[PDB]
Parts: sequence; C-alpha cells; structure tokens
Amino acid sequence: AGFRKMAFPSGKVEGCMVQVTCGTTTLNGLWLDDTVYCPRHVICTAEDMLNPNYEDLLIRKSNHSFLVQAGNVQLRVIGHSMQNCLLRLKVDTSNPKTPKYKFVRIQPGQTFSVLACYNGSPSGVYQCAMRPNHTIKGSFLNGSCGSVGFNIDYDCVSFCYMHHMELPTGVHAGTDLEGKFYGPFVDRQTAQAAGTDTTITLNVLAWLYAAVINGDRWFLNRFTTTLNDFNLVAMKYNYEPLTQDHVDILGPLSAQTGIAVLDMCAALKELLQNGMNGRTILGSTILEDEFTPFDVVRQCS
Amino acid sequence: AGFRKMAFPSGKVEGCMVQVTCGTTTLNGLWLDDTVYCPRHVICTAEDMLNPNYEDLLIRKSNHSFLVQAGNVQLRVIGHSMQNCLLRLKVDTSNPKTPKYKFVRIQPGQTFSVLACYNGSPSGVYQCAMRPNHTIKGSFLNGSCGSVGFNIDYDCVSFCYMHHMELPTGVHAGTDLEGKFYGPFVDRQTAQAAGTDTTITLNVLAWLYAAVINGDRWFLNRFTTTLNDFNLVAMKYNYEPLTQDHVDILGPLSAQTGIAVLDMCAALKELLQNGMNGRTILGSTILEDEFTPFDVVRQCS
Ligand SMILES: CCOC(=O)CC[C@H](C[C@@H]1CCNC1=O)NC(=O)[C@H](CC=C(C)C)CC(=O)[C@@H](NC(=O)[C@H](CO)NC(=O)OC(C)(C)C)C(C)C
Ligand SMILES: CCOC(=O)CC[C@H](C[C@@H]1CCNC1=O)NC(=O)[C@H](CC=C(C)C)CC(=O)[C@@H](NC(=O)[C@H](CO)NC(=O)OC(C)(C)C)C(C)C
Repeated sequence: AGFRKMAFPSGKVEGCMVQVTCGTTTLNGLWLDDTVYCPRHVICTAEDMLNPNYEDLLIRKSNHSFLVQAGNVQLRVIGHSMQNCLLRLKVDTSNPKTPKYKFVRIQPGQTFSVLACYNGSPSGVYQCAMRPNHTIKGSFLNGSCGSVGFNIDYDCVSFCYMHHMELPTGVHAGTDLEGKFYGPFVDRQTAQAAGTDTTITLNVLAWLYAAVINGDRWFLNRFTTTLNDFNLVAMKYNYEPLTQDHVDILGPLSAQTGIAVLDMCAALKELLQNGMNGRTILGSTILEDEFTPFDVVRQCS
Repeated sequence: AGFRKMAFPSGKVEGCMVQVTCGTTTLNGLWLDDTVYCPRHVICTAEDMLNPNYEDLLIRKSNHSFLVQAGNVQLRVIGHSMQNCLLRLKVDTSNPKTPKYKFVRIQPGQTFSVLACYNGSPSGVYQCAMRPNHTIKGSFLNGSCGSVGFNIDYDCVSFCYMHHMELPTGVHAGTDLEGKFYGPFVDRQTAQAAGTDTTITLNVLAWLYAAVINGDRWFLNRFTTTLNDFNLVAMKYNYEPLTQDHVDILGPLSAQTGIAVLDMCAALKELLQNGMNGRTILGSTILEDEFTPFDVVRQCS
C-alpha cells in the first residue's frame, strides 16, 4: 500500500561518469567506450559567456587542452569534435564499464532518473519528469553540468538528458545525448525564461489508476464525461487537453481496474472542482503528475 | 532553487545483491566478502508462518538446503548460522565487488536510501526515513524481502536496514544488519500493528532552514517562543517535543542563516496554527519531515 517516486538503480551509469577540465572550468562527462560526452560550454571562459562562438572557441583548442579523469586515473584525449551543444572527446581507452546502451530523445510527460554528479563523482539520484515546457524540476548545484538522465530496461541504459543550465525560476534545461536542447533554450547566458507550464493530465490519470489498483477508491464517482467536456475543465485548471491517444494508452489500466477512462476523467474533474477535502491519494494531498502509465504498471507489478 | 528527495547512488550496493532460495521461497540477500545475509524467514513454509520455531526449523537444514545466485552464477554454501532474525550463509567465494562498509543501527528521524530488489535483481532506489514509530513508508512488492537500506559517505557504505514485512496499514518493518528488529515487531505473521506515528519536528525545522538558504523567507515572523510554549503547540499537532539537543543540532544552520532556533520555532508554530494558505515551501504544499539537518547541509552544498 506504500507508493514512492522510484529511481532506476544507478550503478551502470556511475561507472561512466568522468571529470572534464578545460582551463579553470571543470564539469562532468559521460564515458562510453572510447568517447567522452560533455557540455560544450566547458570551453567557455569568464567574458565569452554571454556571447560565445563555439566554432571559434573550439578551433583554438588541442587534444591536450582537455584533461579527463576517471577516478583519479587520467585519460588521454586523442581527438575531438563538437556535435550540436555537446563535445565528443575521443580517448585512448574504451571504458571497461560501458553498459549496453542507446541514446533516446524523450517526449514531454516522460520520466527518467538523474544521477547528480560533482567533478565526475556521483552524489545522488532522483526521478524526474520532462515538463510540458521542456524543463525539469531537478536539483542541481554548482558543478552539476554534464550530469545525465536515463531509463533502464533489462540492463539496457537509455540515456535521454544531459544537464546544461538553470533558468531564473530555478528549473533546469539541457539536451539529449546528440545534444540538441529540449525546448527553446540555448547554451549562452542570456535572458531566456521557461514558458508557462501545464499539469500532465495523462500522468494524473495513470496515478489515479494506481490508487485503485492499490486498494483506494474514495475519489471515484457515478458520473461519466465526454472528451470535449473534460477538456473545458482541463483548460480552466491548466491541465493538458486529453486526446484520444491518451485515452488509448490508459486502455490496459482501465481494463485491469474495470473503470472506463472517461469515468476516471469524471472522477478527476470532480477532484479538480471540489478539491480533496483533508484526504490523501496514495499518501499525497495533491494530484501527482510525475508518474507515467508505464511507471504505474512497473511499480504495481 | 529546485529541491528533491535524493537517494545515494546505488552502485556499491547493487554489486552485493543476491538471490536466496530455500524450498519454494526465494528472496534477496546481501553478499559481503564470503557471507550472505538474509531474512531468516526464507526457511519458513506455508503452515509454520503464524508460529515458526526458527531453531527447530533451521537444525533440519544443511548447507545444500540453500541455493544462492549472484547473477546467474551459483555460489556454494559451505556453512550457516542464525543471528537474531537474520541468516548468515558462508559461501565459497568472497564477493569481488564488496565495498568498504559498516553496519549501523539508525535512530528514528534518520534517513537512508533503499535499493528495492526482486529475486536478487535491483529494481529501484528511493530515499526513506525511519519513522518515530519504527516503520518506514517504503514501497515494497511481493519478493522484496532482504532489500537493504544504507547511507554512503566517501565510498564507505553504512548498511542500516533489511526489509522483512509489511504491516496492515501498508508500512514496512525490518531489522538492522545484526538483524535485530527496529520497533516492537517480530518475524511471524501475527496481529502486530504500527503504533501511532508523530511528525519529526527536528526535520521540519531543518527543512525550513533549507528554504531560507535557498532564498525563500515568506513564512518567517517577528516573534520568538520558549521551548516549553513550543512543545504545547507541538503536542496538539502531533509533532515530537523539541529538546535542547535538537536546538543544538540546528546550531550550524541557525548561524549560517542568522535565524535563531526558537525564532524558527515561532515561524513553524505560525505555520501550524494558520496553515500555508495556497503557498509552497521548496515546492511543497505540506511541511516536509523526511530531510534531516545533515541532509540539508549536503543538498545545500
Ligand atoms: C563549474 C562550472 O561548470 C558547470 O558545471 C556549470 C553548471 C551550471 C549549472 C547550475 C548550477 C546551479 N544550478 C544549475 O543548474 N551551468 C551554468 O552555470 C550555465 C553555463 C552556461 C554557459 C557557460 C554559457 C549558466 C547558467 O546556468 C546560469 N543561468 C542563466 O544564465 C540563465 C539562463 O540563461 N539566465 C538567467 O538566470 O537570467 C539572467 C541572466 C537575466 C540573470 C546561472 C548559473 C546563473
Ligand atoms: C517471495 C517470498 O519471500 C518474500 O520476499 C517475503 C516478502 C514479504 C514482504 C511484503 C510484500 C508486500 N509488501 C511487503 O513488504 N514479507 C512477508 O510476506 C512476511 C513474511 C513473514 C513470515 C514468512 C513469517 C509476512 C508479511 O509481510 C505479511 N504481513 C503480516 O502478516 C502483517 C504483520 O504480521 N500482519 C497483518 O497484515 O495482519 C493480519 C495477519 C491480521 C492480516 C503480509 C504479506 C500479509
């Protein structure tokens, strides 16, 4: 009956974390086989932060401009290139700890685990969601850049995020492992701000299914709703519109619990309009939107 | 400005997880050097669950009564004993992945990370606190017994918890690595229930210090309080009484923020009496009690 935000076990990723230094700038990098990936802004310095030309800044560097440390062991850079907002450093050794892996670009609403690292040393792990506004409500201090986000399924590590910056509101922005930014953000210290965010409707619904599979039915009601009537309440409470694709995704959870999706949507509409009055769902006093339908299945095994 | 419940990176512990089978009962064990630790109730069967004599049940077993798997690799049991509610299985190989480690018995209020495991395979990690009532609000499905809780400080793993049971309310009970139970619980399927729980005052206060170190001061006030006057509001709202030791522990955070402890206690008393009215502290709509003063320092590095 207990229900937590669970992170994937971080071992396979810990073994890939390294420190990358260029001048007086140190940050984290990801060491897979004989390549080290890291934010290209390692190459920036004090002044050229508001307006960096990365092409110009990189042509002035050599393979020994980059110092790369796995543990206290040093690795030799034997070649380098820039791919979008990432550096790709070729090194003399293949990481003997390289897991089976892939690079994936996740979509908003999807969740992943972040291994927060400082100077190439893993310090903490937590579960995150890609917000509709392409930021993450993470926890990153000075020296956290190059920390990665990932999912794991049977020993295959899907990398999906690398950390680059904190925005003024305190939220975090970064790239896939290609690394193209998620969202309209750039790796220069300018006036960029997160757009307005929305609650992830599909996840709230998934999580209400989890509450029922877990035994609790108090919020359910005798009513139903149409998609369009739901989306009017959604629009007022700043929830993403529900689509037919979302309704289909909720199929398996709907069948398992015997509660129709639009009936669950009626239940949610009632929770939105009437509040929760002193009560909790799966331990929470708020409607949780950072568990996907896939997360619900796995944790309600 | 973002603030998450962070778990320790789980790698060092993943490498120690194994599967232990005895009859038709499989669960997890912890493999350190040439010893495998696991809940003694691996040796129980269908009927003898409500009333097991573990001494009687164990004398009837031999070293080959126990099947132990690290990965798919098998390990040979070459001796065995029972220590309190744990089995200690001696095996032919020392775990080549044994981290530097210790066994610690934690106190209520303290926090730790749990690596939830199924059949010797790590599946998720999350941060937990030992509740005042000696249970944990964890997340454990069938097959999770033998999962461990731990802290890590510079590559030393302090093991503090091993999972044994779920209580009727959905909360979890287990032992230290000696393994004496935390709380008045026993490893037999009887009528045991968690006692009434309390909010961990020291942690709420620590977390209010974190909110200020993180920039937010809205809940602060011009008032102060005495320890005794605070403990009267505490008693009504089911918070642990504050002691002088707790006031001393909050010393460093008090000095760093320039807010006196009893002034913070005045702020908390005001939050308890007036609610939070639509506002949030470090992202939360509730007063968080699962971050210790030590947790606050580390995550506000
Ligand atoms: C040790 C040196 O190497 C690193 O690891 C850097 C890690 C931190 C990530 C930070 C640390 C705190 N939270 C984070 O996520 N990233 C950065 O500082 C980024 C590096 C970007 C470059 C060099 C072009 C820049 C930022 O995150 C900075 N953020 C901004 O400039 C944001 C977005 O552009 N803008 C912003 O805050 O608005 C102003 C400029 C009007 C005040 C903050 C530190 C103020
Ligand atoms: C695969 C077989 O091996 C395992 O891994 C066992 C792991 C689970 C842990 C469970 C699973 C769900 N949540 C958990 O934490 N532990 C157990 O089932 C425990 C094994 C104890 C023995 C054999 C003496 C027993 C329990 O946790 C059981 N709990 C109780 O009996 C609790 C506390 O005594 N009592 C209780 O619920 O009240 C009743 C008896 C009046 C209904 C539940 C499964 C019902």
